Amino acid sequence: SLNTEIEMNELLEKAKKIKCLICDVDGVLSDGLLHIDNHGNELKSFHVQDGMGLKLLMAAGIQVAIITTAQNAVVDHRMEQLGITHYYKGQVDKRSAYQHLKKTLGLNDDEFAYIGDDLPDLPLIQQVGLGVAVSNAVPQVLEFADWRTERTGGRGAVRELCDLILNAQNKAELAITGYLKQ
Amino acid sequence: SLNTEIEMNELLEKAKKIKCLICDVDGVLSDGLLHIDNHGNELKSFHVQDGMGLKLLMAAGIQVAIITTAQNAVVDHRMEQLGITHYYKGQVDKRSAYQHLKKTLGLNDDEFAYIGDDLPDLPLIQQVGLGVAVSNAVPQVLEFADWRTERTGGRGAVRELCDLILNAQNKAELAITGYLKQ
Amino acid sequence: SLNTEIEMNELLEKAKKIKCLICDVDGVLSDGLLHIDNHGNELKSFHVQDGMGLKLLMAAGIQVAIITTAQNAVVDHRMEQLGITHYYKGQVDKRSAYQHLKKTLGLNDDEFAYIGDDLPDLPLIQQVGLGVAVSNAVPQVLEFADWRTERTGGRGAVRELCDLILNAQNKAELAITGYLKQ
Amino acid sequence: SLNTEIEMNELLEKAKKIKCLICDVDGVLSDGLLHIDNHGNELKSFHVQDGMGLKLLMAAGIQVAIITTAQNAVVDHRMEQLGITHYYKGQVDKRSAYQHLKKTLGLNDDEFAYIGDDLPDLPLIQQVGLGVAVSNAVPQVLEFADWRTERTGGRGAVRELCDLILNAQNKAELAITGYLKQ
Ligand SMILES: [Ca+2]
Ligand SMILES: [Ca+2]
Ligand SMILES: [Ca+2]
Ligand SMILES: [Ca+2]
Ligand SMILES: [Ca+2]
Ligand SMILES: [Ca+2]
Ligand SMILES: [Ca+2]
Ligand SMILES: [Ca+2]
Repeated sequence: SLNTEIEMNELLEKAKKIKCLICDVDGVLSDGLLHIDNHGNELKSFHVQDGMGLKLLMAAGIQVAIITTAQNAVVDHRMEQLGITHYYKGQVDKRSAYQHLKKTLGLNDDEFAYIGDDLPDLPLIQQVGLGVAVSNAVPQVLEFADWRTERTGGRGAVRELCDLILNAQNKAELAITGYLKQ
Repeated sequence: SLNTEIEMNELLEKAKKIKCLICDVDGVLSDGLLHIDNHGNELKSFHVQDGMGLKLLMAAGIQVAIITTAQNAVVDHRMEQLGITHYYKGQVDKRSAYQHLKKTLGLNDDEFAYIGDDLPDLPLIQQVGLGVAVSNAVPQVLEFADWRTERTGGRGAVRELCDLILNAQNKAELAITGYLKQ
Repeated sequence: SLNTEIEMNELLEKAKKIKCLICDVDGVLSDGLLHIDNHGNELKSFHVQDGMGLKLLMAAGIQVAIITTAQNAVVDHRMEQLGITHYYKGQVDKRSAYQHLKKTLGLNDDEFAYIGDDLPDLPLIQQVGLGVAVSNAVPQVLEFADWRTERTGGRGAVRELCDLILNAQNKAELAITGYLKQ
Repeated sequence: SLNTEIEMNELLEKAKKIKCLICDVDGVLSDGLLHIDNHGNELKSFHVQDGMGLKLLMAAGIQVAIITTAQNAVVDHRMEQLGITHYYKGQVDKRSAYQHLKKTLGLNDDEFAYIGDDLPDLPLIQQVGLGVAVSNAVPQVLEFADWRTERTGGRGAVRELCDLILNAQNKAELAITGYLKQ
């Protein structure tokens, strides 16, 4: 209809500006599960299509960052795997890490996207240019985000956002070409 | 309709009284799976939104307790992570642990909520003020509970109950504010 | 309708005779997944409601057995957890293990139930009194079984069969009572 | 309708020619998840029905190969379990491995099937006789494949392709017979 075209255009205009995507970890890059053993070892589960999404953004000159409440070494191992250097762990209130990232990169609020699932993500989701909820996000986060993914956290929701941004900016071909050559 | 309004109000009136939520572990705080390796190590998988749910109740002055048949050290590690001190392990029949918790806290039956999935939860679900079934509960538990969650165990069902209670008591803002300041 | 009543009765008459349930492991007591690490350690994931199902059958005097192609020690650890002594590992063709179990127990073919998901289960599913497919079974197994569960393997499908058998035989109350007293 | 019959026949004619199935690993033989622990150990999860699918192809004289970007030892352990000798790891661009496999086997492009989920699979999916997308594949891969499975990667999608090929070639009975005799 007329309304879905308008809304689709307004979303595309937000995504056209994006120079950095920020992700939360648990519930967004993961399914939300914390796997714990009898000895207290911990694991999380990440999805390969999301890891490819982040690598495609970076191949296209779009920066990637993480801001998480998680503190464990699983996060460090995953960030190292993906070559993500801008990341912040143990952040219970996330506003201060966002402001630090903003200073580091020199970007306007509207040049960030942020994808979240729970209440501590809410102020970042409302502040940035493109605030995104995974489909399994808590009710307030689904309510107040600019957009929500079809897929759930850890199942390709972050890839869906990566592809939206690349497509909006006509960088999808650049990204895969650049990725495949490294 | 008239009937859904009445029922919604009756549920809210139960939730308004709640001073302690009691959870079962396997099938409720987890998906129900027991992951076992070749050496007999075991793991369970918990969900971060449920862990946040429990922390929000506690930030709002609502106590949390666990009563489980599980005996393994996974449970202890998770309870320590969440700062939950009232918990009972290896309880095959759960009535005696409930009565002990009741004595410890000094609460009326109707000031407890209990969220369960299987037959040993049934007498507790029927006795407390707000007896809750996860959506994947066995048929009798779904039948006799006061309410059932939309979500399944380990996927945010306990968070859905936490949010119902906080919302009923107008403590949702208090809870997130209090959480974010620690 | 008339037809669903007939079929429901014919299924109940099969279940009334059952003196032993036989389960396959991978895909039936599990989701089907084999979790493998970098060092070749392996895990499988079992569901607590299915473990309770098997314990309820045994509390009601119904025997339980496993016949599996799996050979790894995960299976032994799980059987020990559940107190299941009649079980057969590494059986690629399963007919010979079934005949051995039949000799051991002294039962007629029609006093066995068998729940399976893949082609090597087919001859057992067709031979026993109550041959059952998990809902995620391969197409031929769904086709030729007497009945299929609503739930998938490792998610409570075996419990659904346990409850059908107990209900048919009016042993559900006996079973939970007997379980809760040990 | 007339159109679904034509398309079903055209798909069957592709599958009749197949002398080798090539699979990707992560997202195709797995759910896509990478499970990572605090020490950097990694696991993936494979599905037993897919492992049986591959063994049935091989019992019927159809070769199996893997081409993956994954480099970790999980892959080697799984290939050894399944007796798959033709496989290629760490391939970021996959075209060169395909050409090497083609030389090794002496087959025409149209005698290969390939099942994929992400952009680096696309040129192989378009080149081979039967290019297949798992149902959870990224949008371009779903778009350009000859066929897509109903099931998702790691949940029996590869088995669904194995069964299509065996059925098209009237080798399903040969395959199970041959499997069950080893
Ligand atoms: Ca989160
Ligand atoms: Ca906004
Ligand atoms: Ca339970
Ligand atoms: Ca009640
Ligand atoms: Ca099986
Ligand atoms: Ca039969
Ligand atoms: Ca892949
Ligand atoms: Ca093609």
